Order: sequence, then structure tokens, then C-alpha cells
Amino acid sequence: HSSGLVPRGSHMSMDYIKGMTWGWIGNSEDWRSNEAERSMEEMTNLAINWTAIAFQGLQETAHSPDITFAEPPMVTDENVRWAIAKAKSLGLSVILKPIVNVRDGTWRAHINFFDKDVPCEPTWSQWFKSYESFMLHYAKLAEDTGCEMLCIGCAMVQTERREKEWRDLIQKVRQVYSGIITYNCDKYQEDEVTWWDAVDVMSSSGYYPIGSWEHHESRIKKIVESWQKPFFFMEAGCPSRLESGSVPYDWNKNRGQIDMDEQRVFYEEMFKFFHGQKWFYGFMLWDWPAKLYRLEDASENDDYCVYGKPAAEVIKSFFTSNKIAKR
Amino acid sequence: MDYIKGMTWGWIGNSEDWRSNEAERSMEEMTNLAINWTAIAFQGLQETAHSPDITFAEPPMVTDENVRWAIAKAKSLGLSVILKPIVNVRDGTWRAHINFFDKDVPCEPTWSQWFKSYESFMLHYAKLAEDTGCEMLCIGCAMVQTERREKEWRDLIQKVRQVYSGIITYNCDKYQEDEVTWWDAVDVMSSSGYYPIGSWEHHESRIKKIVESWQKPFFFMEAGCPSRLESGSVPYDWNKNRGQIDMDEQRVFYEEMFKFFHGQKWFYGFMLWDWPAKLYRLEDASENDDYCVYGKPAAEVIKSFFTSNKIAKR
Ligand SMILES: OC[C@H]1O[C@@H](O[C@H]2[C@H](O)[C@H](O)[C@H](O[C@H]3[C@H](O)[C@H](O)[C@@H](O)O[C@@H]3CO)O[C@@H]2CO)[C@@H](O)[C@@H](O)[C@@H]1O
Ligand SMILES: OC[C@H]1O[C@@H](O[C@H]2[C@H](O)[C@H](O)[C@H](O[C@H]3[C@H](O)[C@H](O)[C@@H](O)O[C@@H]3CO)O[C@@H]2CO)[C@@H](O)[C@@H](O)[C@@H]1O
Repeated sequence: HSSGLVPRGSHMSMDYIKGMTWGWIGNSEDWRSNEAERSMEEMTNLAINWTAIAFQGLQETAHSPDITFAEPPMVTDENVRWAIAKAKSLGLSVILKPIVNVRDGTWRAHINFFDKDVPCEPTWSQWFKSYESFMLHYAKLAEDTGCEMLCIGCAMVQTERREKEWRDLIQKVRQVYSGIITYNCDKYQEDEVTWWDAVDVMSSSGYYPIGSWEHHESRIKKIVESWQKPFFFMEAGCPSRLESGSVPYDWNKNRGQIDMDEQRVFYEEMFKFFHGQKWFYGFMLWDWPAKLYRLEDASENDDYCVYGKPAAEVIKSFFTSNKIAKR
Repeated sequence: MDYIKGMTWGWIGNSEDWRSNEAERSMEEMTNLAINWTAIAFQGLQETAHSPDITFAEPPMVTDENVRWAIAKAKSLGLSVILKPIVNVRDGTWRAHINFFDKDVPCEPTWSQWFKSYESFMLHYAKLAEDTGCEMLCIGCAMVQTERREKEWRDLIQKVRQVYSGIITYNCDKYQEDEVTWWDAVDVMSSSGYYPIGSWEHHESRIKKIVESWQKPFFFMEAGCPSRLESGSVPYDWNKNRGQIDMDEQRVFYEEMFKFFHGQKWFYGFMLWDWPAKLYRLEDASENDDYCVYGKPAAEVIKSFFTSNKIAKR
């Protein structure tokens, strides 16, 4: 498996990702609606060639070992096979992205256990066994459906120090899934994962504020060059809200306070600094819902979604531009 | 260092409870355990396990006047005092999970923010400990996921030493005696002795080796067990089998703990858990499921242990 700028041929240079995330948060009833097919078709007008099929699994608290998946209201295996096949039927390559959320609302980056096993607390080994059942379930589904890529986790910051357990999980994933593996580290954490060598492609969440993108391009370029792996953004986006570009990751910032231009300016700056560099492999944007609002409602919508908003035209002109289209 | 024969008083630290007529009577009754120490214990609060701001000395938490009262009352009863300010989390998360990213990032609160807030809380009470002549200050309790922040703990302890001239301890959690790298920075090692029935001989051997490796005094800053069905298997679990009364279970826990931990010269005794500011009636004791031993057989085990000549010689 071990490889540098190019994943070994048996797992596929690496594609340049022109992507949009579809289906979050992963609600069976939404994915089985008529609306879901129309949503995914409309998403193709972004001139994407990839989609990340994203959906939640659940644990009760940040310190509980048991992860539930594929039970109401979460997506069924049939819902997931449908989304993958529909995406492929539209000419998209697929990243399967199972994401653990915490029922009590805690940000998943805080999921954590004591360093030292004690008789009175759940252990890292218990949580990793549950997380392995979750991720291997979907790794097997990714193999059966021919997903080009699997993302084995997303911003699991307080688990990343568990290097032996992550490398053990990745070895188990390799036994059931033959495609490309990535892990999506959180914003600002590109240099903090000690096991990047164990995946094929490095990726992070590009929620960097307006005015910071030139700085982050220099920072990330040096990290990627130190690892000699391909790198892309597994998430990047910004809500269409007042001052959201200062905190593009904060999905609770200024709800209902619409600013289309703020989202537009975020995208223009991100693409100004991250474009066609040979070490960079593009963008999986965030995000596009299974049930898409009416075009007539777009100018009053405060979501990350770009549908009907000026940012969609920045994305389309970037993805159809010769410099990007040739990558 | 004294041999501690102690009971914790006042938890969770509710101003209304501490100002009740009942509080004085509760503390007087506690002296019948033949204790010579009490830990005056009370909460501060932060919203979540990952929020940096600690609130204290605001309703419903104890006023500074309430804390001066409890310290002076205890001393008026001939007791030495450990002051024990404890941070809790409003959302109910066990404080051992309080934690921040190792690496400062612009999008999250930082260790330095939380430690500044924790410093404000602990230095407030260190100054009150000094002003009131508390013999000892406990600078934290089972803060497991902070203990790796060694520089910040040592920095806090330096600030506490500038304002408080008494004995400092830190109370590590059950099973964590060998896991604190900065024991040297406090005067006395302490832990939470919530070891299950059948395990005390094992833990005496484990802890003896840890304490002799450090060459510092050690005692249990907490130890106890609810009077509940099968509580002795998980003495620390305050939610285990609520309302399912078993006096003998609590009694057996105490007899075993004292069988194995007694007069060893490396060992400096027990701060037991715990005794409320508002004490239940004696006639309600046989239906009470709390850690409190008042009116229960375990109280007689404690009294006979604390008044025994081998423990009286220490
Ligand atoms: O879909 C309804 C569901 O929304 C829940 O909040 C979500 C937000 O709406 C965003 O979709 C948010 O996106 C973040 C993801 O968690 C990414 O993995 C992360 O890296 O950044 C993006 C952008 O902020 O996700 C949350 C869920 O995690 C929530 O409000 C829920 O109650 C509601 O039903
Ligand atoms: O006093 C009412 C208050 O109780 C809260 O629960 C407490 C329990 O009743 C116990 O007193 C428990 O004691 C633990 C302490 O946290 C020690 O520091 C720890 O080391 O172990 C002991 C023994 O288990 O403390 C909790 C509070 O932390 C809670 O139910 C609250 O809602 C209620 O108002």
C-alpha cells in the first residue's frame, strides 16, 4: 500500500477532485423522497466530477464506546446503494463518507477516552471496536458498490493520537476495500496527524477565514511537501450569512441573517490561492442537501448550499476553467 | 504530617443549605465519628467539559461568608480543615473529561483560557484558605484529562504557594496514583479510594510501591460507598441501584478498607465521603441510599477504627 505522490495503481497521478458533498445529515426518509433524485441531478450543474455521499452514525456522548448506524432515522444500506448508483449514473466518481455524530450535540472532535485503561471507564479498545464495526460495514458497502474512494473519518481530533489503533483499523479496511483511502483531518490540523503515511491521500476541512487563504496555502504546501502525498480539501464551504466568512466552519453563526456576497467572496478567495498547484488535488465542497430548496427561495436561504446563489457561479467558472479542467 | 481521620462536609455546596439552622447541627453530629479533620467541599461550575469559563461564589453556590462560617465552625469543634473547591460541569459530564486540544487553534478555546479561569477559581479559595487558617488546600479532584498539562499545573501551584502557606494536596482519581508526573510540586499525594470489595489487599500492594517510589506522604482524599445493593462492587458509582437499600454492603466496604489500610508509616489516613450540610433524620437512616454513614452500621466501623489505639497512636 505505501506510496508517495501517486496511490499504487491497484487502488485507482491521483484525480483532481471537483466535488460537492451530497445527502448530509443522512436521513432515510429524505434520501427515499422523489426530491432526492432531483436534488442530485441539479447538483451536476456545478460541473463537478465527484461527490461525497455523506451520512451520520451516532454515539450517545463524546465518552461512550457504542456507535449505532443504519437504524432509523439514519440511512439504510439500500438508501446508500441508491445514492452511490445514482451518482455514478450521472457520471460522478464517489467518495463514501460515514461520519460519527454525538446524540447530545457534542462536536465529534471531542470524542475521547483516558490514555490509561482503567476498570471504571470505557476504553479506547472498546470505542475502536465499535468504530471498526461502523467503518468496516461501510468499507464493505464501498467495495460492493465500486466507490472510488472511502473517507475513514472526519475531524476525529481527540482520537488521532491513537496511532496504533488507527493503523490497525486502516489494515482491516485494506482487507475489505481496494479503492483509495483518505482521512479528513480538521481545519488547522494538517501537520498534527502522525499516520498520514497509512492512507493514500491526505485531506482536511478548508474552512479558513476570508483574508487567511494566502497564509494557509503557504502553510499547507510545506506540510504536504514534507509528507510527499497527494492532498485535497475533503470539505470546504461557507454559509450565505452576515460575517460567516470570518468563521466559515460555524454552522450556528448569525442564523437567518442572509449575505449572498459573503459566501461569494469566500469562494473567490479560496480559488485564488488554491487552484492548479501540482501538489494539490482540489475540492470536495460542503454541501448539498438530499431535499433541495426551491430556486425561488435561494436568496433567503442561510445554508452552506450554493444552489441559486452567486457562489455557485464562482464554483462553475472554476471547475469548467481550462487550467482546472485539464488537471 | 498528621494522620487524617476525616469526613467530607457540605457537598455539593449550596448556599441555602449551608445557611440553614440544620447546617450547624449536621457539622456537630459529624464530630461523633471521632474525626480530627474535615474537608469543606463545594462546587464551582463550567457549562461543558470543553468550555473555558468557571463560575463560583454566585447563586446557588456557596458565598465566601458561607465558606468562612464552615471553616470557623469546624475549627471551633477542634477539627483541622482541608478546603476542597471542586469544578463540576453544568451539563452533568464527569469533570475527569474536562479537556482541550493539545495544539492551540483559532477556532476552539484553549488550555491557557481554561487554566486562567481555573487559576482565578483556585487562587480565590487559596486566599480564603490563608485568611481562615485552613491547614490544607486540595487544588483539584480527579481532573484526569488535565493532568498531562504539567507546565500549567506547576505554574498554578507556584501562584497558589505565593498566597497560601499551608499544606497543598492534589486528589487524583481512583487507579491514577502512578499517572501524575508532578507529585513533587505538592506536599502530600492523595487519591480517591473507591476500590471494590475484594480488591483492597491488591490496591494496598500497588499503592505502597507508588508511594515509596515518590517518598512523599499519601492519604485518601476521598473514600466511601453508598448503602445500596451491590454498591461495594462500584463504590464510586453514585447512580448505581438508587433506592435499593443495603446497609451491610456499605459496612463490608469499610471493614475491608480498614483491614488493609491502617497504620502503615507511609500512609496518612482517610478523608471519607461524605456528609451533607442538611442531614436526614436518624429515623430515616435505614431507608437512606447516600454515601453518608449517619445512623448506619458503617458509622460504628469508622468510630471504632478512628478511636482504636493503633490509629490513635498515629
Ligand atoms: O441537517 C440537519 C441537522 O443539522 C445539524 O447541524 C449540521 C449543520 O447544519 C451543518 O451541516 C454541519 O456541517 C458541518 C459538518 O459537521 C462537517 O463534518 C464539519 O466538518 O463542518 C460542517 C460545516 O459546519 O453539520 C451539522 C451536524 O454535524 C444539527 O443542527 C441537527 O440538529 C440537524 O438535524
Ligand atoms: O448533592 C446533590 C447533587 O448531587 C449530584 O451528584 C453528586 C453525588 O450525589 C455524589 O455526592 C457525588 O460524589 C462524588 C464526587 O463527585 C467526588 O468528587 C467523586 O470523586 O466521587 C464522589 C462519589 O461518587 O458527586 C455528585 C456530583 O459530582 C448530582 O446528582 C446533582 O444533580 C445534585 O444536585
